Parts: sequence; structure tokens; C-alpha cells
Amino acid sequence: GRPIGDDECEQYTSSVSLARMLYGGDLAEWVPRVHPKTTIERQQHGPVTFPNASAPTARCVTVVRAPMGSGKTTALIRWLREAIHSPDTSVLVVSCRRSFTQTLATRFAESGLVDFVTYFSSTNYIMNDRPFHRLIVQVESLHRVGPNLLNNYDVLVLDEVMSTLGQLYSPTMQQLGRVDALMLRLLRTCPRIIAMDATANAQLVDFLCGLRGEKNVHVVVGEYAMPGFSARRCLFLPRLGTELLQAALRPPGPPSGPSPDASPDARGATFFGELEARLGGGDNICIFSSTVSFAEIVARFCRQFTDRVLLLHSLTPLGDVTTWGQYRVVIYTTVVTVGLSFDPLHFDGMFAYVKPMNYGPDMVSVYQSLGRVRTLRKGELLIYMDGSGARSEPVFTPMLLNHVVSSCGQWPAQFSQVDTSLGRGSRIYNKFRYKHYFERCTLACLSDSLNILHMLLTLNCIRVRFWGHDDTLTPKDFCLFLRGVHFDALRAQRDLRELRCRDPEASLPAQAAETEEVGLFVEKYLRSDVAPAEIVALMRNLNSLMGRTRFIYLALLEACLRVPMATRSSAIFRRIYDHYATGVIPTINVTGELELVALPPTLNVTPVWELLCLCSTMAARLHWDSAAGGSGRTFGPDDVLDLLTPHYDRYMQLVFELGHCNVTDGLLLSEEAVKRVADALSGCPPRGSVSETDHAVALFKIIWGELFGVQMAKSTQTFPGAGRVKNLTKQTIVGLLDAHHIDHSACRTHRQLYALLMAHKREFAGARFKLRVPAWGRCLRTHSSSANPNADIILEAALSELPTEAWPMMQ
Amino acid sequence: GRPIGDDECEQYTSSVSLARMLYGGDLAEWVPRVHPKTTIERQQHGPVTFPNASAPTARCVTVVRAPMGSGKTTALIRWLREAIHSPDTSVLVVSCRRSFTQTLATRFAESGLVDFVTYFSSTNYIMNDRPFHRLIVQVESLHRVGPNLLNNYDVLVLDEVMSTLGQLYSPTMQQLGRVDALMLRLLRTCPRIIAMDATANAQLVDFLCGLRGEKNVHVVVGEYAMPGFSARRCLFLPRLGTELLQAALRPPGPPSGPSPDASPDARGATFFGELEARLGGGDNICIFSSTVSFAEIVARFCRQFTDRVLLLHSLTPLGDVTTWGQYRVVIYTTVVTVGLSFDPLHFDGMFAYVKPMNYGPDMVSVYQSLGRVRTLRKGELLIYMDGSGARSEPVFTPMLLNHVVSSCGQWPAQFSQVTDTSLGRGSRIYNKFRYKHYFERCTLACLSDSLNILHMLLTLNCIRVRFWGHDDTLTPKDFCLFLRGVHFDALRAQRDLRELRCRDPEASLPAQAAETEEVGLFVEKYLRSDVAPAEIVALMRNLNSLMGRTRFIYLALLEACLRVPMATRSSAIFRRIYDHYATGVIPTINVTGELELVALPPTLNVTPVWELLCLCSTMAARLHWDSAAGGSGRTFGPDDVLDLLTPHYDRYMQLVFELGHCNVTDGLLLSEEAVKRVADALSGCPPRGSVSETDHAVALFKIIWGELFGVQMAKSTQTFPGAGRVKNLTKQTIVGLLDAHHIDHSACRTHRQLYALLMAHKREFAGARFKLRVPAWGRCLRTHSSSANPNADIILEAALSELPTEAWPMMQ
DNA sequence: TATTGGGACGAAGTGCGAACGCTT
DNA sequence: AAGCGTTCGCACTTCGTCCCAATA
Repeated sequence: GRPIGDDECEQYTSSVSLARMLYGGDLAEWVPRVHPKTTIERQQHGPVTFPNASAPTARCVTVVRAPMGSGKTTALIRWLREAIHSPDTSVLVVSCRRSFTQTLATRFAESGLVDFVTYFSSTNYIMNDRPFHRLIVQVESLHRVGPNLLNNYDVLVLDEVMSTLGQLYSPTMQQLGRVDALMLRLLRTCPRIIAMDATANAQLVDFLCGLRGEKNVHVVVGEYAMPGFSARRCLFLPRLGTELLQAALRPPGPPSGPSPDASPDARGATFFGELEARLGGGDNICIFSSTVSFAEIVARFCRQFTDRVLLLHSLTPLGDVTTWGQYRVVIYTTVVTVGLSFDPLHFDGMFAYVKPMNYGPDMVSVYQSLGRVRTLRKGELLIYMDGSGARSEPVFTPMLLNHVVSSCGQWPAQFSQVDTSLGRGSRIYNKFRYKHYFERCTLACLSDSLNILHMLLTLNCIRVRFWGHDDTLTPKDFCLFLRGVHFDALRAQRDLRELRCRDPEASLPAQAAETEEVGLFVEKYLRSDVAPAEIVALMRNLNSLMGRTRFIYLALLEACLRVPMATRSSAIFRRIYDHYATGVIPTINVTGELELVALPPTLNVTPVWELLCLCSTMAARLHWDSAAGGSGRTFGPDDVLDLLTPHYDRYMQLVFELGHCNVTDGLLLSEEAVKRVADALSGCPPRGSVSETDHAVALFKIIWGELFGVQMAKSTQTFPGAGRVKNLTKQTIVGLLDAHHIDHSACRTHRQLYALLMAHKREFAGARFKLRVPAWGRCLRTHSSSANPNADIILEAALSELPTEAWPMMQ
Repeated sequence: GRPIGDDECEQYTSSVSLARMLYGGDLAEWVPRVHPKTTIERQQHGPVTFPNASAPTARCVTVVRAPMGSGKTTALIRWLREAIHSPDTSVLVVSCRRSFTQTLATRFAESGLVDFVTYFSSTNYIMNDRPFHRLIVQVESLHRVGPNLLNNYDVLVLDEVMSTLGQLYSPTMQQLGRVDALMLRLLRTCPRIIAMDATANAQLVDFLCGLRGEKNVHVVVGEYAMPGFSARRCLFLPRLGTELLQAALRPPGPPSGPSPDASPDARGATFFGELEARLGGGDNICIFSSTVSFAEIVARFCRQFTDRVLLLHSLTPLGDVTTWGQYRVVIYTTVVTVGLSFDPLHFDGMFAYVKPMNYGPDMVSVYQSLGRVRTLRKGELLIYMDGSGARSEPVFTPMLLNHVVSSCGQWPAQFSQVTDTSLGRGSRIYNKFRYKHYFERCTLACLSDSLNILHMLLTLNCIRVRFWGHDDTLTPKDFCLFLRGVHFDALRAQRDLRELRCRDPEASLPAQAAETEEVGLFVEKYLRSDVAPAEIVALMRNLNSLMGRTRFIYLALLEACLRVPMATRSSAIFRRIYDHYATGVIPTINVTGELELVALPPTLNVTPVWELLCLCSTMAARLHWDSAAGGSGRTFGPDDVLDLLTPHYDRYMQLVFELGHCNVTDGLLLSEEAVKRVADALSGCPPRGSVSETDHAVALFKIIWGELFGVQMAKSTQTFPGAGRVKNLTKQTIVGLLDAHHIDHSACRTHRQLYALLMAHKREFAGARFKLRVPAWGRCLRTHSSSANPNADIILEAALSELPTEAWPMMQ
């Protein structure tokens, strides 16, 4: 291969430098330069110590950048003991799911009269009939208690502040605009603030200087963490070593002697070699894995050397960390980020397999996960970075560094350095949006991802080394290492594809969800909150050409209810069709293997558009929502005739034409589709052979049944419309009494008018039905489905908001 | 046929009512109802009279809704004579290309101190070194004249104000934010304002009340138009009558025996029948057509009854309107909307073929066009509305009317009645009237809405409108019957017009292609808005070949990769750009000359394409590539070529090899011809040891650019590096060249003295030097430099640039 | 050969009779 | 503090998908 370029050395140096800026590693140099009136100090020896809060010279805002295990919680309790003058002093402590409040609430046994809001079952609150006074909260739950907070507090604590600010960008975030304004009001008005994170950065210090001026901010920088039981040492391994894995997992029956390959060690230090050495040597080990796919493989490998291997991921029952002392090997994925830490001196070493992926965990999540085991008896942490999946050129380019350093550390909010109003958050949301964006973008590139992870380890005082460079690494050495890793990672994929666990206990729903194709599919058609097992059930249905056709029809109908100009402009319809009804979709075949399928484009969409126009109006009239299960209204055979009769002969003509289409124009007019529609019409009673209602119900049932897979099911409802008996409001009761001209206003009260209907219920008996959407199809984004924006939602907004301009125009 | 429903009668009544509200037909009721302190008056008898401008009680703002031909220009001149208290009183008059300023500037001879900006000449009026004191302006040039404008004027006149505000929404609008701020300053600050349009509406009256309060606004409603020309009578015809056209354009050879078609009269009065009657009767006729396709057919028909037939459209040489008195028939299209009016009493009657289309002219444009001939000697206007193309259910629904009337006449800015992101940007002025532009374009989807709008505009200009067989009144059921008839005839007649299409005896294919919806939609997605239809036909002929089509898509993808740089980084984002640009359906022109749609089939594995586009996007950026600008901004030599490839040479070699030897036909870009021709080209390249590194590098570079994108490495005529030709070098570019070859100098800063140095040292700059050149087609592509008003594609790329992929199976 | 009817059990209701927020 | 409107618990029933046992 080619020798290392000077450009490769500048790429490296730029990536490291931007990583250092994003997580606050530059803070001691940047503060004096850019905010000269803000005081700063560094504490390199022993635990951190915050300023004496009772002194008149102690500033209103203090911000702390100090390691996990630097003594922060002890310095905070000391600072609160000094800050709190009286029981009349109010206090607010905000935290996050990433670092549970229960640890603070436990250690705060040291302080009088402080309590925490239960994020579960928040009723029966301790400060009953009063606003909260001395309170611990998690930001993810803050909107629940916002109206029962004091308007202002005497002390504000933000713990893991960058993790707190990170929640604003989560898809689960709720009442965002309120939580923005609430936090901003507290920041602008509390007379003492303390804000702490291992990664508190220049933009936080800038923001607090913006709200309160340099002379009221102080910064303290920790560069010490507790030795001994927490003196962790990290090693990046060069090679996965699947040649050992495949030889171990080999069936023991045949002799199967070795081929003349993998004879040289190629720098050895394999992930699997090093792991086997610990397992054979009798060590207790814990293994983080980014992917379930690999977690299952390494569990199989561990189950050869031991019996007692625990495996934890989202689709396993949640094992509490107290149980982990029972096992020789514990394998987990990022799910333990939601749970508590494991404290006991049980494990000798830790292994980690990290694979950046566009829809994967971010490196800051990975770091959180690696921390969940607090204590390691031998102090080893071995990391393998799988760069297949992440083979792109860097995002932390020299151009971006030159930009950011020119603007005094002010980052661009998106990768084009020199925008449209696609979001509308407040000061807080806009200030830190850059950090969320680069945490997700850099996953595209292994070099950037590695540099971020290395930065996070270094800022927490973990000594990081790379194999064969066990002192310090020059840019050329890094580029050689990283070049080697990309090659190893790329060749190992075939071994991991061969070894992919397909025994019944191996989770196909989890393994499917780690595929990029599935993430894209989910992002375009489906709701974000659907379970992987629901998706596999849909993808199995999509494998059949009939199931796939019905899926696309149903997704088009939903688009037409979301974009009502699609029902009117053929031009807009062609944009919606090209987007939702052409391209590639993931399916699962009968073997259980994931398999992509093309949706061929259609030259003439006119028959489809006419049909969906008709069906969209009748869908709207029946209050259709696939997510809600189908039709909101009940309807009877008379309503069916009323729905069809305005355009009856068009429905007849279009279903006939679809049954006899001369050309196989794309997906929806393929041979099986037109055959099925013809077969359906061959069974339909002729237009004069039965009552108008009988023919109308037959036709309606064929349209909904064949095209969308939607069943006209009989209803047990006592009364028409949407209303269940027990939920019937007074206004709807009056409507029902008037609809039959029943006696009215005997009394004004609900219970009287209810008692009338419950006597006259027999007058409301009859044939009654609902449209039911199939089992799949309930997981689709619909007009009712609230969702944070993406490319598809914004495209539909554009198609709704912007009109078609006249083309060949005159000046 | 089934009877007309009461729901159709509500649809009709809603459509009419919303049309009335949009063009200010409701103004006499709505002002008393919503702004009681704003005085209003009705002038039903004789020409309009504005308030006495010299009175102490006469209000600061007056706004006038009055017909074309109602006397407005005389009332304006009278009002100005009264409003101008002194020789030093300043005046600004703003108008539009639709309402051309020279008619005012001519009649303003009576106030001969007033002058107009010669926006066409673009002369350096700033040489006067003083503000313009009494000025007439075309709104689209207002920014350029911005400097010579008194910060405030004593009198502000807005002429065809609605037509003026309409320019803000034009694609060709320039420096919008500046023109917005300028007009909004003037409206807030000028001591007297008068604003006039035949369609001045409630939202303008509301906006002026918003800036100046009800007590400072007064409204005049005119309902009279001068007889002799605006005594025009309009009749909507139920049938096109293509049976007569077919019988006429039939060759003289065959016997053509009779058939039962139109043996029953179908109540008569066809477009072509009525036209034939006037042509045979010796009348002089003018014909508006919405489409060139139809204009050429009616020109062929007229050339049977007469010799002297003129025809005018965007691809004809645009002859001056004064010449029209020479002809028995003049056929024209929207080209005359921007042109001048014809005043002499030549034409007897006027015919109009109007066809709503999503990419066509709006009905207000059509109306302006009909207004181009001032006077018709027999007063007749006959209109045929072709609803094929416009068969959708209405946009002016009862629910929209209920919304608008509930909000006191405040329209929603889009068809969904809900408050959505600020995808487009503008001031108060732009946002206030955006709704009018939106509904002007959307209603083209529906013939009923389009007809009601055109009928409204005719009525607000005092033209008496009738429908055939309905002599004085038309109930909602009668209207719905008429529409049902029209929609049938219009759909029936399309086959006749397709048969009778000219078959290209050099007959103007580019205009007939440009009226296709598929082509409009293609141009919106891939091309610049301003390209000529003749360049589009040249591209669509190339697109017919699978090789030409492959190169086009590769080049469009490259430009997208330069626009959306995360596409070069995230395979998820690349898949969204690929799915959008490189899959779907595109229009082509086959060897016969007929238009033909072609599929771009989707690709299961785009990784080979993405790898190669990543390698080309970097290289292109380094070469300052821009297809519009013709190719590479930089010149480069064979030494640069080796430096471009060498970081990834093994990848370029492997990818072009694999692209040659791909085992699977995975969509368009990996089709059999594509892989075969890349293998042929690659196997024709010299082996790595056979030639110098630079020779191999240039061979590989030439193959990649040449086969995949169709771009030629062309030898440059330049004496010097960069982009300068000899006689066009100047001080800065000269100094930048004198940095080379260590030509240290102390010569003076004047261009020719420094040029004299390079004209000696030129021998040191000579060598093998090249540019990449885009083919003839492909210069019409929307590139990263191509400024354009937003559309769905521009906004999709914004979203892919701004929004990051979020972790999917997400932590709880 | 493949019909066919029955068991079997999730989804989606009933509806008495009650809780419960609140403003009278 | 109880008169009122909304809304839910629990023990039931109806409908229809599914496949297995019984044979048209």
C-alpha cells in the first residue's frame, strides 16, 4: 500500500482537534482567550473542590468539567451545605435517565428535607396541596410537574448537564417548547447555579456567559479520577480474529484439518484470542456489544468455555444488575444505559465490540454503557472497532476546523458550513443542536467515531493505548492502525454472516432491526415506536406479491389523507406515487432470510389515481385511520349505497378496467393483481339481479377487500357512529334521541337521557359494520400519527404548501 | 343520466362565493361589516370619480375597485392635479408589465414634469446625482432605481395594485426582501396613497387598515364601464365541434361517406361552427388559445377560408401589434399578455380556447390576454373551456367557504385548513397575499373553479356573460348540467385533436412538447426554470438512447452530491438521493419524433455507484465543476490528473473494473450495455507498466469522465493557468501569475505595465493544459450554483442536509 | 381429494354501577 | 358538599380467524 500522506496527517489532527472542542477538552485554553472576565481553575491533584458558596466573592454561576469518579457528588453535597442558609432556602436539582436520580436521592441522606418527584405514578405527591420546595427531578419528566414548581428557586443544580441538554433532541421528548422556556427562565433567574458534566463544553460556558455575563461565571476543570479499583486501562485491538471463532464454533464431528492460511499472526492481539485467554484462565468477563447480531455470536463462543453466560438485549427479559454476580460472563447491549450501575468487585476485565452505524448508538451512549460496570478487578478494557459500515471520508475535515476556530468556537448547525426553517425550538434547543447533529453524522466515519470515543475515554482519565504502540501514537502510526482495522473489519464480515445465529432462541426481530434497509423502511412508511416483532410480521407479508400490493395501496391511501392536494393535482399525485410506491423494500422470505425487493415504476398512474381519489373520499367519510384499526364510524348497508351512489358507475368502470388491464404497468397492475380483481368481479352479482344495497355491499366489499386487504366486519355496538355505550356524552345522546324523534327534555340531566336510550335501545338494533385493517398496516404513519420531522414529513409539507408554477413562462 | 344533487348546488354556490371573495366582488358588504370606520361609496352611474384630493377631510388612503374602461385614468389625472399642492410636491407611481406604464406616461403629458425609468435601456440615471422627484416605475425594476428614490414621497400611486403585488410571487422576481421592505416603508409613510385594480380585494383593504387604521382609509367601488368597447358580450359554448374540423381538414382526394355522428343537433353552437360562420360571412376575427397545440390547428382551419392568417406564440418571431390590421385572422397565446394592446377598430369578434392545466396560465393571465384587443366591432366574445386535464373535484369546497367566512374573510395560505413550516420566506407583504397566488394555481386542477373564476373576472369588468341556451339566468342545476355537457365533449374531442396534430412538417415540436405535464414535471425536478423548449427537445432526444439516459442520470447524481455533501458520507442519505433522482419515469423523444415515457428501474445494490460518485464528487470539487458553467472552472495538466487519482488509484481501478465485470443487471446504471462498454473502454486502457504514470492516469481519468458522464477532456487555448485569456488579464490576475517562476518585480500598478512582464514570461507558462467540458445537453441541469425559487426537490435536499438520521430501535 | 364443521381463543364490544373533578 | 358530566371496572358476550379432527 501507499505511504501515509501529509493530508492524512492533517485529517487526523483536524478530527482530534474538533473532537476535543465538541466535548470540552479545550476549555482551559478557550475560556481565557474568548471570555477574559470569566475566572477558571484546574485541579490536577486529588478530588475536585468547588468554590466556598457562602463567600461574598463566590460567583453566581459555576460550571464544572470533571471526570466520572473525580469526587463530584461529595463536592456538590459540600457546596449545598454551604449554599443553603436555612430551611426557607428553596433548591432544584435536575438530572437525566442516563444517570438516575435515585443515586443522588440516596447520598442526599446527608441533607435535611429534600425529596424527588416519582417519574412513575406522580400522583399522591409529598408536597401535597403545595408547590415543591426542595426537589430532585429528571428532565424527561419535568413537564409533568412544571405547574407545581415554584416560579423561582434559590439554588439550581444541573447534574450531567450535557446529558440533560441531550434529551431535548430525543424523539421521545415531550412538550419540548414548554421545557425549553422553563429551563431558560430558571437559568436566567436563580441566584446560584451549578452545572456539572464530564463533557461540559465551550458552548455551555458561552451560553451561561450570554445569559449572565462573564463576571458572574466561574469554571473549574477536573483532571483527576480515583485510582485503584477504578484505575481503568483501555486497549484498542487491531484484529477481530474470526479465524479463531470459526475454528471454535466448528462442529466437533469431522477432523477438518487446517488450510494453509492464517499461519502468520498478523500482529496477533485478536479480540477472540484475548477473550479465550481470559475465559480459559478462569477470569470473570463482561462484554458490551453494539449489535445483537454479534452479542449472540460471542455468547455462543463463551458457552463453549463455560456454562454460566448471561446475555442481555432489548428483546430479552430485563435482568437486574444485582443478579450479575452469579455469572462468569455477562454480555449486554445499550439497554443497560436505561438501568442502574453494577458496583461489586466481580469482573476482572471488560470487552467491547463497537460498530458505528447510521441508525446505531452514538459514541457517547456507547461510553455510558461501558461505564455501567463501575469496578474491574484487573482494570483491563479491550475495544474492537468494526469499521465496515463506516468506510466514508471524514466529517471532521480541516475545512470544518478552520471554520469553527475562525468563529471563536461557534459550530455550524449542519455539515454545509454556508438553511430553511425546518425546526422552531427556543434559545436552548438552537444553541446545542450542533452537538446532536455531529454526534449522529460522525457515525458515517470510523476515524471520527474512534476519535470521539478516545476523547471521551481521555476526559474521564482512562489511559488509552493501541496495540504495538504502547507509549504514544503519531499521526502516521494512527493512519496505519486505522487502515489495518478497516481491512480486518471488512474481511471478517463474511465469517460473521456465515456464523449468524439462526437457532430458534436467536432473535430474528432484533437482527432484522440492525439492518440499514430496515431503518430506512421504518423511517419512510412506519411509526417510530413500533416493535421489531411487528415489523418482522409485516416484512413476512411483504414477501408475497399480493401482500406487497395491498401494502402499497394502503400506504398510498394514507398519503392521500395526509396530502389532500394529491387527490386534486395529478402532478402532486405523481410526486407522492414516485416516493411511496416505487423504490426498494425489505422482505423476509419463507427461509427466514431478509431479502430486498424492487417496486417497479409505472408509466401510467391514471387508473390508480382515479381509484384512490374515490377511496380517499369514502375513507374520510368513515373516519379512517389504519393506526386506530380502520374506520372510526360504524355504517350499515344503506350507508354503503350512499357512499358509492355519487360515482357508482365510475367505481364499476374503474374496477372493471383494473380487472381487464391490457398491460402489466408496474406493481399494482401486475398479472396477479388484475387476475384477482377479475376473479372477484366474476363472483359479484349482476347490477339488476339483487337489491341496490346488496350489489353496493358486494362492490364495496370487493374494493376494500382486494385492493387494501381491509375486512368489512360486523359490529356488536348498541348505537350508530363511534360511541361505545359507557362513553356516550350528553350531546351525542341528544343527537340519537332526535335521530328517531324520541321523547326529549323530560329532565335536563345526562342520566335521564341515558335512561331513555337504555329503554329505546331496540329501536337502534340493525345491521352494523366497521372496516378493519389487517394485523400489519396498524404500524403505518397516518394523519393522526404525531412524529418528529424527517425527510418524508417535510416533503409532504412542501407538496402541501407550495403550488405548481406555470412552466413555459412569460417575463 | 342521474339528476343534479343539492350537494352539487352547494358546491356551485360555494365556488362562486369564494371566487367573488378572492377578486373583491364582496367589497361593498364586507367593508361595513368588518371595518365600520372606513367609508365606502358605490358609483353605479357614469365613469368613476375619486375624492376631492385638496379637501381637508379627504382621507390619507383611498382604494379603488373599478372596471377596465371605467374612466380610472381620467380620474387619476384629475386627482393628481388636485393632490399636487406645489411644483416641489414629490410623486411615485408604481405599475406592472401586465398594465404597461407607457399608456400612463403618454397621458401624463398634462403633468409633463413626471418621468418614467427606461427599465429596458438600463441607462445610468444616477448620473443626475439627485433623487427622482416625480417617477413612474415598473415594479420588477424598483430595486435598481432604489438609490434615486426620496426616502419618502408626498403622493404614492399604485396602478393595477393586485397585478403589482402578484409580481412578488413570480419565479423571475429579484431581490424580493428588498422590494418588500421598500414597499412596506412607502405604505407606512407616504402622506397620500391611491391604490387601484379592477380586482382590488378585502385583504388589501384589511392590510391598508392594518398599516393606517380604518379612519384613514376610504374605498371606491365602480360598477360602470364605458359602452362602445366594454359593451362586450361573452358566451360560453357547450361543444368544440371537432366533427366540422375533421370534415374540413380531410384531404380533397377520398370520398369520405356519411356517418350518424352529430346527426342529432346536440343543441348546436360549436366553436368551429360559429367560427366558420364568421369566416364565410367575411368577418375579421382574433383567436386566443391557451395552448400552441390548438393554436396551430385553428390556424390550419382558418387557412381554408382565407389566406391572411397570422399566428403568434413564443417560438414565432413576435411581430408588432400595429401590423394586425393587415389580417383577416390573428391567432395568439399568452405571449401577448406581456405585450402592448391593439386599439384600432379592426376585429369584428373574438374567440377563446381556454384549457386549465397544472403547468398552464392562470385564469387571471387568460383574462388579461383577452383584454389585448381593445374594441370589437360586433362585440362578440365566444369562449370554449376544455375541461380534459381539469376533471378533479373542487378546491373551492363548502368547508373552505365556512372557514373563510368564520375568520372574517381571512383565507388559509394553503388548502389544508390548519396553521406547517416556513419553507418559503418573505415580509408582511409577501405573507399577506400569498394565499391569492396559491389559489390561483390550485384551482387549475378543477374546471368548475376555473370557470367560476373566469366568469367572476368578466363580471367585475362589466362584460355580460351568458351560457348557450340560457338566455338571462342560470340556476345551480343548469350550471351543473352545462358543466357535465362540457366535460363530456372536451373528453370526446381529445382523440380528434391527437389525430389532427400536425405530424411535424417542421411544425414547432418544442412548444407542443412543453405543454405536456410529464415534461413540466421533468423540468421542475432536474432542469433550470429558464431553459428554452428547443433545448429541452434536444435533451429528450438524447434521453431516448439507453447510453444517453445513463449519462444524464450519472451527471444529475453528481450535481446532487455536490449540492448535498452528506450524500457522499451517509449511505442512508445517498439512498434517498438515488431513489429520488435515479428512479422513476422520464420523458423522451423517439426516432419518429413522438414523445415517449421511459422507466428508470430501481437498483437493489447502489454501493458500486455510490463508491464511484464519492470518488468523482471529490475530484469534481477540486476542479471547480459546474455543468451550467460548462464544466471545470479550473484548467489542469497531466501532472494534476495523477495528483487527483493517486490517493485512491487502486479504488478507481477496482471500481471501473468491477463496473465492467458486474455479474448482475441491477437497474439502469449497471445494465448490460453500460457494463459491456465500461469493460471495452477499460480493456482498451494501457496496462500499468506499459506507459508513464501520467499517461495511465490520463487514460483512466479520460475513461471515467468520458464513459460515465459523457464529459470530454478538451485541450485549452489559454497561454496562462487559471481561466484567463491573454487580452483580458488585469492587475490582480497578472500579480497572481507573476507569483510563479519567481518573477519578483517593482513595476507600477497600472494593468498594461504589469501585462508587459507576462507577455515576455509567457514561454514559461506554456504546456499541455485541459478543461473538462460538459456535452451540449447537461448545460440545462440545476447545479449547485443555480439560484432558483424553492420547490419540493430543493426542500427535500434541504431536509436531507439539515436533519440527522436518528438511532432507530431506540433506547427507552 | 380436499371438504367442513367444530373447538378455541383474541378483539372488540355491552352496561351496571361506580368513581371523581368541580362549580354550584 | 352534593348535584352533574364524563369516563372507567368486571364479568360477561359476539365475531371471525385457524387449524385440526372428522368425512362429503
